Amino acid sequence: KGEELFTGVVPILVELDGDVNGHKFSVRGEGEGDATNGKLTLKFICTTGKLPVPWPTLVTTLVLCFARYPDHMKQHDFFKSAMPEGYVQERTISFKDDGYYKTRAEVKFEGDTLVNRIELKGIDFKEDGNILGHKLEYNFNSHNAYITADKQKNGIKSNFKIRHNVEDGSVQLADHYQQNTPIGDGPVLLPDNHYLSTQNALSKDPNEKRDHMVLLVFVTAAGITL
Repeated sequence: KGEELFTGVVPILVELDGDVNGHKFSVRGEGEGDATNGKLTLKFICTTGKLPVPWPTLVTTLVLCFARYPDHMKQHDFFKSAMPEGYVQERTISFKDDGYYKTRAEVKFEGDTLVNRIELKGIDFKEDGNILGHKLEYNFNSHNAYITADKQKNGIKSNFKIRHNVEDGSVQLADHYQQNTPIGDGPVLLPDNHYLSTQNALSKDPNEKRDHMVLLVFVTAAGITL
């Protein structure tokens, strides 16, 4: 019955408290999600000043319950099925030849707003690497994220690799491990193997003075026939 909460446009709040090689920061984002179209429209603000990492490295951390699942795949939508109680999403992001992110987030309804509250910790980054050295382009490539059921924990797992464009023409790989577990006790939908096709577009607000990122996302599920 959780899917009924996403038939219209839903406001979103995202809050992230981060710590990368000791550099603390906070990010606040607001916008709306349209699950029927698989669309996200958000604006994120660094409320502590300058962001110590490039904005593209936070995109995957900064609400898969807004993915557009086809009609023949509705029975495989774990993320909506756990709502409104929500789910915990935990990740390890390992940047090739550099440090790693450890994240824990809670995604659930607070009132009528879908809220994603995240804690991030970054360890073992190189000072002149592509991340702390701010050598990544302000863009994003389209990707596919593969979903697998975790029936022993009543949740799901996801694994994928993000390709970050580097300003010198090279590519910075970021390997992603993900696990999700429901917060409540109600029944959830445990899916067969499938993937989420995701596209992102990064831009800036010409009137915004704070360090920020304007983000439009399109997420669609695929990989199951019938």
